[PDB]
Amino acid sequence: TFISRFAPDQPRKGADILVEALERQGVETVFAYPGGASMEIHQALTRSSSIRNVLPRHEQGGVFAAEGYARSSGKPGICIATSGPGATNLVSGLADALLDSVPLVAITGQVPRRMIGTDAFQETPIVEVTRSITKHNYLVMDVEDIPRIIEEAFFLATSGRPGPVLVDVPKDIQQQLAIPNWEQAMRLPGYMSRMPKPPEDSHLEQIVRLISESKKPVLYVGGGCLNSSDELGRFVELTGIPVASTLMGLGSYPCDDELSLHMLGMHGTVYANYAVEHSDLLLAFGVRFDDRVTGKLEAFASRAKIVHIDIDSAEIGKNKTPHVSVCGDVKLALQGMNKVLENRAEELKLDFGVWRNELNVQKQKFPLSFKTFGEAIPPQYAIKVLDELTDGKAIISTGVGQHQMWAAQFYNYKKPRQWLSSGGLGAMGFGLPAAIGASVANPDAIVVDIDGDGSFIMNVQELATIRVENLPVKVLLLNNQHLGMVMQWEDRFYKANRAHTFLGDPAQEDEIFPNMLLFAAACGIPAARVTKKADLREAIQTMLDTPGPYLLDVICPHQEHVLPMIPSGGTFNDVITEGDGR
Amino acid sequence: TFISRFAPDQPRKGADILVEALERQGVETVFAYPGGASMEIHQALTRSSSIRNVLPRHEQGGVFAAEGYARSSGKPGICIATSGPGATNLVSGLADALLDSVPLVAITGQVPRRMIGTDAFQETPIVEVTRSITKHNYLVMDVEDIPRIIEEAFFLATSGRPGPVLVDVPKDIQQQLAIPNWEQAMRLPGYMSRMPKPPEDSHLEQIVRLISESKKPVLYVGGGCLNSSDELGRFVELTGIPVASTLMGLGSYPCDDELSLHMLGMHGTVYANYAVEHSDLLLAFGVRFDDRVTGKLEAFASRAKIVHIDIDSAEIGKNKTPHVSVCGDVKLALQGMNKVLENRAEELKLDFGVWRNELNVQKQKFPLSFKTFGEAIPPQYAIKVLDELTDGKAIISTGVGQHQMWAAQFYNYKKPRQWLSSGGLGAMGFGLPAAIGASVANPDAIVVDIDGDGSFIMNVQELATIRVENLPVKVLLLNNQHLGMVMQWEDRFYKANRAHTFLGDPAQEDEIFPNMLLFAAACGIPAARVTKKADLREAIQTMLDTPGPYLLDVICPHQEHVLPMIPSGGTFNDVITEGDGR
Amino acid sequence: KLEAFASRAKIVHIDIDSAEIGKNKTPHVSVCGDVKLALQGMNKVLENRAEELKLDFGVWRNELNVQKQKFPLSFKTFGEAIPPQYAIKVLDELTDGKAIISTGVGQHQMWAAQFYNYKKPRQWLSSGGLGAMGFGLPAAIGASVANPDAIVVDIDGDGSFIMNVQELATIRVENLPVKVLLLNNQHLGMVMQWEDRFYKANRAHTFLGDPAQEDEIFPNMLLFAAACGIPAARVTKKADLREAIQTMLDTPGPYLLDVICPHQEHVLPMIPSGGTFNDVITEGDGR
Ligand SMILES: Cc1cc2nc3c(=O)[nH]c(=O)nc-3n(C[C@H](O)[C@H](O)[C@H](O)COP(=O)(O)OP(=O)(O)OC[C@H]3O[C@@H](n4cnc5c(N)ncnc54)[C@H](O)[C@@H]3O)c2cc1C
Ligand SMILES: Cc1cc2nc3c(=O)[nH]c(=O)nc-3n(C[C@H](O)[C@H](O)[C@H](O)COP(=O)(O)OP(=O)(O)OC[C@H]3O[C@@H](n4cnc5c(N)ncnc54)[C@H](O)[C@@H]3O)c2cc1C
Ligand SMILES: Cc1ncc(C[n+]2c([C@@](C)(O)OO)sc(CCOP(=O)(O)OP(=O)(O)O)c2C)c(N)n1
Ligand SMILES: Cc1ncc(C[n+]2c([C@@](C)(O)OO)sc(CCOP(=O)(O)OP(=O)(O)O)c2C)c(N)n1
Ligand SMILES: Cc1ncc(C[n+]2c([C@@](C)(O)OO)sc(CCOP(=O)(O)OP(=O)(O)O)c2C)c(N)n1
Ligand SMILES: COc1cc(C)nc(NC(=O)NS(=O)(=O)c2ccccc2OCCCF)n1
Ligand SMILES: COc1cc(C)nc(NC(=O)NS(=O)(=O)c2ccccc2OCCCF)n1
Ligand SMILES: [Mg+2]
Ligand SMILES: [Mg+2]
Ligand SMILES: [Mg+2]
Repeated sequence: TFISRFAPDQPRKGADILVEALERQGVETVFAYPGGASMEIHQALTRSSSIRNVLPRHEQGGVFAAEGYARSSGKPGICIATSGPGATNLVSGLADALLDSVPLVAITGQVPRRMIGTDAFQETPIVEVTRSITKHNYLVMDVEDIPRIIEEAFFLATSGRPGPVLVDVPKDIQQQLAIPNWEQAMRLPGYMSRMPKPPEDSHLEQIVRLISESKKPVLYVGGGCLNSSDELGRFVELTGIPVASTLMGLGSYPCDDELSLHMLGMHGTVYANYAVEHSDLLLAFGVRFDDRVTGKLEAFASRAKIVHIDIDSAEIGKNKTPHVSVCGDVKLALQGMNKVLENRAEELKLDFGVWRNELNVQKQKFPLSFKTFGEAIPPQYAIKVLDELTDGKAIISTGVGQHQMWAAQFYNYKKPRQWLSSGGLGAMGFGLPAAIGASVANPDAIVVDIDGDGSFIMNVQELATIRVENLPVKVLLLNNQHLGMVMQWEDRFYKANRAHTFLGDPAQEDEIFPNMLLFAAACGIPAARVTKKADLREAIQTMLDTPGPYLLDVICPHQEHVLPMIPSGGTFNDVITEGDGR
Repeated sequence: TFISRFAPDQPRKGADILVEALERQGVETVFAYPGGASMEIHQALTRSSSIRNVLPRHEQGGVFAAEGYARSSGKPGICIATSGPGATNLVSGLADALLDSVPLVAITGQVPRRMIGTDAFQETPIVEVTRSITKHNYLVMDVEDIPRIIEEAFFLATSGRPGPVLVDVPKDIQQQLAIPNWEQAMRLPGYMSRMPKPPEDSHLEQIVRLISESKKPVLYVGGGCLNSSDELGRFVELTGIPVASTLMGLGSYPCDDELSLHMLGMHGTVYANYAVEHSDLLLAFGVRFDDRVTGKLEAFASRAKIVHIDIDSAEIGKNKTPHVSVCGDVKLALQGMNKVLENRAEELKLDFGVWRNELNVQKQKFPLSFKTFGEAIPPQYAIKVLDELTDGKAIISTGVGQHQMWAAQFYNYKKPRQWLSSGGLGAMGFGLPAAIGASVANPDAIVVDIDGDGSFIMNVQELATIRVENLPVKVLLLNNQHLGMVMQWEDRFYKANRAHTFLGDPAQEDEIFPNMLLFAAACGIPAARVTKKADLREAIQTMLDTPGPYLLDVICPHQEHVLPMIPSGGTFNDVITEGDGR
Repeated sequence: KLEAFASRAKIVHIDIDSAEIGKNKTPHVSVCGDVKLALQGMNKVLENRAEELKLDFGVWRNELNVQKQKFPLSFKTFGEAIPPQYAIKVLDELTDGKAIISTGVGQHQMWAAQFYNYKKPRQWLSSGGLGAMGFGLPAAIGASVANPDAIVVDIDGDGSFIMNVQELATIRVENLPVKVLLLNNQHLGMVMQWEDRFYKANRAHTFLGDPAQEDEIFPNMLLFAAACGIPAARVTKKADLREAIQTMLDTPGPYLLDVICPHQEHVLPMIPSGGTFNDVITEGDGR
């Protein structure tokens, strides 16, 4: 039972109604950078004893932090920005959150209402700009709507298919006095009317049926199962079906597990893509048949009965047509199928050990492999050591590129919400701020940003934030002086012709440039470099043992190539398994 | 007569047609950060001998660089980005360019056409997102349209009221072979049909008439006169009317000149706002009656016959209703009025010396003034010294906040395109990248980014770009450890209650944090700090004399307040002239 | 052509919508506000400074009254055929210029503009910007309900009239005294006129009658009126016109008068689209 800081009949500013609306939602943390159009909100925040502001150094930093907070916790992330350039600096964060179905509530100051449309100081039509890159947005036109709109935005951000919701609040509404009414009903008739119902046993039994009739089943698991870790585990033991996961699903099913095919898709393991190529039953739980995963669709699971369980009806049959479909919460579907399974255990007598054996042969012929050249540090090996020394218990955020694939391939996520990575938009500069949010959400966790030198520098300014907020963020910076992923494609398809993919200084072409250690020094963050594979393990141990934030600059030969690789739009028969830039 | 690198009958990739389309436009410089959806364009660029790519470290860096290039030269600035997060990182740049009427051509890679709408890898509907923050945009749907669309985008970006135009190019169009047709006509019937005609002498004579009938005339000059420096100078000598300028007009009329009222508006000089308050004839040339400038509109030039000459009919009578109006190029209007004036010189016998005297009394009672406390460096003084030691010849870019007002107030711009500053959006992080573009456009100029510590850090990563491109950018970093402008408003209107406006480290509350010198060191840029006013002049001299880029960290007491200040929406009678945060 | 329009005038534009000011022609002076106030203010100044001004434009007014005399609006009368212009003029005469006039769109609309003398505003109800056919009959229905004691006449054309002919049911049932002066030429006349001037009188679907019985008035608008119990009559001879219209006016309740007219008439004068004054057509028709 909530206790306000205002008399139930005492008028207060709209800014204060808005902060209390946040408190009544359970918010403890927001990422807010102040500006003229949001100064009132920032004053109202200083008056809240229960909400902490982490002030970033760039609003993109702020929104990416709110994403990290969300992805690492299952709570919504909250960023606040001023109008104009404040608001426009959130846009990559919003698009990112929408594509990965991450729950986010973005609040932006706006010019006073009478000023809207007039090309006023620091005005941009942010509700127009973001309409196609948010799940929903709002322009508050009256202080009386603040309670109801905040409640609707949280409800839309976190229910159904989660995603970002943006609320534009004009400065004059922030200043208007009023007495909030917290009993207002929500105005979401259609949306609520279309929320999926719990699954019918009609559909659930038909699936358990198809399982027993099948000889080569594969689970195809994605971001939609991140709240189903236990149900999915139970489901796997009652059926012993092997588990392939998407980039977003990592850690739903434990990475180090005998039944685990690891990740599928363009950079999936040879065995996981094999399982799908030759399966007869494909259990697509919480996935969206993305082109990174399917390649040529006609070729994808070309001879499988496809069971698609998704909470968003628009996803069902959108790229691949399922045989069976179930529009609902995969967590419920698993709970129902698990009852049927355990009960009808005997009549079913489920044993796929013979299919599991065909795959463990591929798993043995074609494991993920890396070369070690001289004393040069292999990035794959560095991640593997980080896994070893953290006992697979760290929260890992990443940038985008080769280092991201390696952090996917060579770290064993045990639980969901350990892996924080931009999958759909693929936004560089995500790693450092996302670690900031994950740390604040998980103050006792090991938090490591496995970053690349291009991605890392894009939001390097957030090192100030880490230092000032005294967050124990570790940065494992895999440094190859290149935009490596674009470099790799230059190698395969453009005859290694380099078009602006080198990040160092051509004049001193053999010096590590820039010197990330000095970036850390500028913000008072202990840091070290390491070049010889011999020194790697003690280097990483040092990073882990040194209390507080820490940057480790890990130098790596740039000619590495993420493998395997099915070229864009290809089939399994096109999978590249060998080669690099040498 | 252009020479292609391809036979006139030889098919080439769409990417190559696009680069040649740029060459045929005169482009020599582009700011492009490569990604998957634009790799083809980057390969095509490496094949051009006449186009240089400055690779930034963040696409916001790239677009702000293209703005700097444009604003410092009068040529269009060209940035290129990949799809998805590349494109969304341009958005603040586009909005900025649109609000300041800066000519810009932004090219973004897009997913292949067949993929559009499918939530494909790194897809965002950028044409939707940017429609309201660009002058116009395009989604190329066929390689045959590349010549015509590039020609239309440059023509729209640079003609009329200049602004940003964005061209989205799907990856498959970049790869398609074709034979360009460079003779295609442009499809802009309506736009071309509505281009203003040259001014009629009917309207021009009526204005010169109103001048002779008037006793207290004021010129009100803005960004629209940046190509009219000579005509406007001539016009001022034939009439001796005093000249007030907006933030965007600085340097149209020379800052150090007896007839110069300097800048008007919310932080305008007391005398310039006085001239307007009490004028009877207001010559509004190339301005848009912005709220920063007018305050309460009914009070603005409340007793003046208002003559508004603007090239955009939508601006005329949009906030203040003119008596006379002229929709056309102010440069022509000046050339016409100058003929009438010089001819009818005798019959007119124009002498405003008595009004000019009333103003030179205000100019003497209420000049811009700053205090000097002990040995603490006053920011105003540092800018004045920079002016002295550069002889008013530097190109000055800035961030946003107090330091921006000071760079406006205490530097004497002699010509237009010396002052590069975000006026309408007011986007922090603009200064460093804008200096990068201005330097590349003006390789023999002194280029100085007068920046604040909040703004500077937002795009600190572009120091890598400065170093690698061996650009002689000087950074005069005015450091007060605060978001000073929001701090100032906290002081006046919120009882100095600080809500997240302190940028240093609360734990070591008296150390300069971060240490910008180490940011410079990381990128191999010579740097120094300075704290004592005694050392300032030799410090700045050093920065200027040291070849190549250079950062000077100038420490400043934070309690300074930009003055004078007419509070938002006020009248002249409300002008604050005294006070700070002490 | 805008460049040609008032090419040598100081233009004063008083409009209540700022978006209209300088949108197609650039004024010298502008005033964004209610023209009613602007007139009240200028009228005070005028009456006060009457003497110092000594305003006399009689010499310009004379230059124009010469044009007004050389080039008045004119129509031919062929035999006993009813000229539409004349029928409207008679309606004006017999109503004393006091009727509320709604119209359809086309030639008949221009004639109702040219040959009726509106004395006050809100007497003339006509679709000007969209130019929507079928507007006349329903618009008269609304005007009648708003002005139950007024003479209400829908000066309509046979194409426009039929488009919303169903509203005759409404007139009858609501017992509205709507009079219909239907100028009938069996053609989409305005498109016909343009066919004549610019397409060599080649007819593309502008004939509204029955090609099989090519000389019978088709349809028979009198029966449309009969279906809804509205008294109606036709008239073909100019001799019978004045008594016909008088009958329509004197018969209480709604009434339809079908006025047959030679179709070769042309609304004049005409400045062709996008032209200047120097291009004004003043003579000619479809004969
Ligand atoms: C450089 C790079 C390379 C990449 N290559 C690969 C690759 O080789 N393999 C790969 O897998 N990815 C790859 N991607 C990532 C990729 O583009 C997509 O982000 C990923 O494939 C999609 O993950 P997903 O299918 O799990 O769907 P998500 O984006 O995780 O969406 C979850 C789905 O589940 C649904 N859902 C959500 N909640 C529930 C619920 N409670 N119940 C039921 N359904 C729910 C949503 O409606 C949606 O359909 C790569 C990314 C990058 C940057
Ligand atoms: C912190 C801060 C404080 C500020 N305070 C002030 C202040 O005190 N004073 C101030 O002046 N600004 C101030 N501003 C800047 C402000 O918000 C606007 O950017 C500025 O007032 C508008 O400049 P402008 O009127 O010249 O119009 P611009 O944005 O420069 O537009 C130019 C105008 O001229 C027209 N035009 C362009 N080319 C031509 C041509 N060839 N012929 C004719 N017309 C043409 C365009 O159609 C447009 O109407 C401040 C900004 C910030 C960030
Ligand atoms: C904001 C932004 N701009 C450009 C991008 C386009 N991409 C990529 C891709 C995969 O999306 O292909 O397009 S990955 C990549 C290069 C990675 O830089 P690194 O981290 O230092 O090196 P690493 O060795 O790969 O680990 C670029 C330039 C992007 N996604 N985001
Ligand atoms: C991307 C962005 N985010 C927030 C902004 C809102 N504003 C400002 C304003 C004037 O627009 O009022 O809103 S100015 C300002 C603080 C200036 O930081 P400094 O340069 O280090 O210090 P200085 O001492 O003022 O020189 C902020 C936070 C902005 N415009 N852009
Ligand atoms: C819904 C609709 N459809 C077609 C139209 C296009 N126009 C016209 C115009 C002037 O807009 O030129 O386009 S006028 C006209 C023909 C008039 O038919 P009439 O009333 O019986 O004959 P009258 O002898 O001209 O009085 C047509 C077909 C229109 N405006 N509205
Ligand atoms: C230098 O200018 C500053 C600086 C600071 C710190 N704050 C303010 N505040 C206001 O201008 N408030 S405003 O009156 O409501 C207003 C009036 C008109 C258009 C937009 C408005 O608000 C949004 C503007 C940014 F806030 N202005
Ligand atoms: C890791 O994935 C990478 C990495 C790199 C460097 N490049 C590519 N290129 C393609 O995917 N080209 S694509 O086939 O036309 C394509 C297919 C589907 C959706 C979008 C597509 O393009 C835009 C994607 C980004 F480019 N993919
Ligand atoms: Mg790298
Ligand atoms: Mg500062
Ligand atoms: Mg007709």
